[PDB]
This record gives sequence, C-alpha cells and structure tokens, in this order.
Amino acid sequence: SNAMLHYVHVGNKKSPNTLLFVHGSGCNLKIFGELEKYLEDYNCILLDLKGHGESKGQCPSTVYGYIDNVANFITNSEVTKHQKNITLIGYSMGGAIVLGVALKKLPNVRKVVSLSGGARFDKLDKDFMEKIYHNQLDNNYLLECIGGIDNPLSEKYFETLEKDPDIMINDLIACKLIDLVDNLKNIDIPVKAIVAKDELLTLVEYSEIIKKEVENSELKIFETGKHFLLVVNAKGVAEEIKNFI
Ligand SMILES: Cc1ccccc1C
Repeated sequence: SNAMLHYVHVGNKKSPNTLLFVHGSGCNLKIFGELEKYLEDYNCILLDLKGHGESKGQCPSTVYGYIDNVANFITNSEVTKHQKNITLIGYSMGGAIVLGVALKKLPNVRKVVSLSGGARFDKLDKDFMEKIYHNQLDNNYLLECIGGIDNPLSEKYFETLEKDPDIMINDLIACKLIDLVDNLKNIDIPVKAIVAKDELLTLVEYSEIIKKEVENSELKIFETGKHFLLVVNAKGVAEEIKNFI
C-alpha cells in the first residue's frame, strides 16, 4: 500500500502524451466524464484530490496544500514518474492548482491548461461568499453558475459533486484565499486558458490575466457554456486542448 492519491487511468495508455486532469471545488475526477470521451488518443490520468472522491483524508484548506499533493503525485506515482511529456489540465480550483504546479518546475510537466480557472478569484460574489463564511452553501447560486440543469448532461454531472457541503465550503474558501498572480511571470512552459465569456464564477477576466502574465500563453474564450463548459461543450473544449498540446 501507499499514500498516493486515487486516480483513474483511461485512453491510449501507450501514447507519448500524458494528460493529468485535476478537478475543481467540491467535485472529483467524475466531472471530466464527458471531456475524457474526446481525448481517447492520449494517456489520460484523472486524479481525485485529497478528501474528494476516493482519495481519503482531510481536504487541504489552501490551494498550496493541493499543489504540494499534486506535485508529490507527479514525481512519485508509478503512473507519472517515468512519463516525459505531461500536460496538466486543471478545472476550476484545479486551474489555480496546475498553475501552482507549473511553478514547481517539475522536469516532466511540459504544458498546462487552466479550464474555467484563474490564479486569483478576487471578485467572487460577495453575498455568496458571506454565506460560505457562515457555513451555508447557496445551491441556487451554484446552479446559476453552471447554467442550470436543463441540459441532461448538466443534470447528470451536477449530481457527481461531493455530497458533504463542507467540502465545497473548504474549497471555495481556498479559492478566495489564493493569489498566484504575481508569480505567473515565472512560469517557463506554455499555458493555455479556456473559459466561457458568460461565466459568473471563474470570470473571463481571470483567464485574461493568465494570458497577460505568462510569457508563452494562449487564450480561448467560448461565447457560452458558463461553469459547465467542460460538460456541455466537452467536444469543443477537447478540440482546444488538442490544438495546444
Ligand atoms: C468545480 C465546481 C463544480 C460546481 C460548481 C462550482 C465549481 C467551482
């Protein structure tokens, strides 16, 4: 036995291109269920962060904790330690995490994608975050952020979110605390940000800052999709990963 994070391994396991997926606040690797369908030609590794999905333990309270956990996995897991061309794909809080991992300068991490993410989340809705600080999760606002559950894919994937609300609360507080912006200039590898213009949660402006600050960077703005862009337009998001890796 070992203390490695739980992961799922799918796709073309012999591909020279390894994609390591890192999920976001209050969810788990299940959130990538649609996106993984369009990336089958790659060696896909989907991680559960500590305390999420099948990875046991207390959820770290800071993005720095998650960054250290993910770096430990990359360096030490049998599934990544020998892989020479890793692209990190981080969604939501995972976007900040993969930017933080890029700053660790791991020899085998070659590119990063921040999907509906950011390096700082300073404009999170004040009333929503006040509730979070009072240990209350506004499901109406969460649904608004993902664009509702009328799309059957959205209904399905919304149900994959963690059932204990303490996890979402922990993760949103971690997001309100993180600020990697003034370190983005130190990232040596290519970074691509992908986001929907109609975001209420991970605003397009957060992705514009990533593009501005990282020297070798790309930005794709979809007109619509809100925070469930990776579910309702998984095919389009996958195309915008393929054109970058
Ligand atoms: C990752 C995730 C899932 C559902 C709502 C908000 C967020 C940040």
